[PDB]
Amino acid sequence: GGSDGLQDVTIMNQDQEQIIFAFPPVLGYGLMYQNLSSRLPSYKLCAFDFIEEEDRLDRYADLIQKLQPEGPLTLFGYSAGCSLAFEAAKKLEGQGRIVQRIIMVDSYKKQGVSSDVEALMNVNRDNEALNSEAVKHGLKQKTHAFYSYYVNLISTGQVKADIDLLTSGADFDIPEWLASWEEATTGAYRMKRGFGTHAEMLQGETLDRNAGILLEFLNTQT
Amino acid sequence: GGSDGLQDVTIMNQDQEQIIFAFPPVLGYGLMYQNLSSRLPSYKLCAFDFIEEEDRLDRYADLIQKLQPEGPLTLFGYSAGCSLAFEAAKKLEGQGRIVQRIIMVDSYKKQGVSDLDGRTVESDVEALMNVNRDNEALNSEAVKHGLKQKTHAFYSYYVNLISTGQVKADIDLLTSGADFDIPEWLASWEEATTGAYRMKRGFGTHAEMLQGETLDRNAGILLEFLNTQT
Repeated sequence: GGSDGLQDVTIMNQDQEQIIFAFPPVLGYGLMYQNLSSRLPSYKLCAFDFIEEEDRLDRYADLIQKLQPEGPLTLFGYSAGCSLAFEAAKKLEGQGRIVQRIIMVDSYKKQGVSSDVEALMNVNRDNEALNSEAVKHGLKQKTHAFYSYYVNLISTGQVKADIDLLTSGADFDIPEWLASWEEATTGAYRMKRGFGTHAEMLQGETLDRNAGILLEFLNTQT
Repeated sequence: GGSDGLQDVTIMNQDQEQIIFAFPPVLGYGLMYQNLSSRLPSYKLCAFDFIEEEDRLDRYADLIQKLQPEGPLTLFGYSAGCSLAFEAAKKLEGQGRIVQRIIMVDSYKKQGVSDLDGRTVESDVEALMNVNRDNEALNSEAVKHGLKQKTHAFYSYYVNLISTGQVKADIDLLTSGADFDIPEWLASWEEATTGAYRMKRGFGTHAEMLQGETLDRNAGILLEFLNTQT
């Protein structure tokens, strides 16, 4: 608390009812999903920034409990945000919440300590959004912190939530320190090939193409 | 069809409206799905036998067009039947039909000729007929009179098959509870479809998935696949 409870989160499409909790790419800022939000008009997006503190999972769970206290949860991630979303899902399920699904955009499960940081940094070298006073101050440190978290992370266990993965239009060979999400869920693991290279999937013209597939994932039911 | 237009098909849950076209396990007889049919009461199963002739794909296409002239198609396969379903789906989409989805049960895409190590088709066939030596579906002089020949033909087909291309249909895969490392001559169905590829871990070993109590649990997942809308 103190200054505000909505610390580290940006709400988009605020008049919608269905909520998606989105974890940021490696740069660390949820504002990077502003354009994606315009392509998911029927969904309210609670876009998180990367929380650097060691108890970040407790903080995210607390924010989610406040933003959507009841009902099944839908999480989303892109880049390093995919691993963070997986870790947040385990945290939430361990608290007794039901996570219906996690939507992942072209990133895999961390299997060992030992990458798209420079590409993403190059993309937004001169991005107005990340130029505000609030961001400029902590941008360098937040990106470094998220990068450090990702490289050292080793994700274990499973979630019950279904996992949907939108893969890049380009070919990719899974590294030894990475793995598919197949064994990471006792639910259904679904994937569909999208458009563009990893670093451009949620921006420009490829975004329009990819948003359509993300809506297919979201509009799925049994 | 000759004197029997439905010689290579067995219809189950005949009073139902929604149809599932099912391709048989390597033994080659659709009747082996009788137990499964009781767990999918809302679907009419048109279970095919393995057609030994080289124009089998055209024959399957003809039968499906006859059994369901219009509307999206749903195909199903288990074991080697998964490969046949994929090959049949390609044929069907080529004819303008819409294949909504293909449900696969613990089997992968052929990427090359199967490596039988120090074994032979002959010995593997004898074994495949032993794993199911006690199965009521394999009774009757009908199946017994040609079980060997049909299993040999289907296994030979499977071993030498190399599947290429893609389908637009979504592909759902139910995997067995037993661990497994995909061999060099096999591949996941990921690149085989321009649609969505979905998989879920099921129960039991490969050979016990569609029988006994294991069937009861796995059927629940298959129903999840079938009841999917978007």
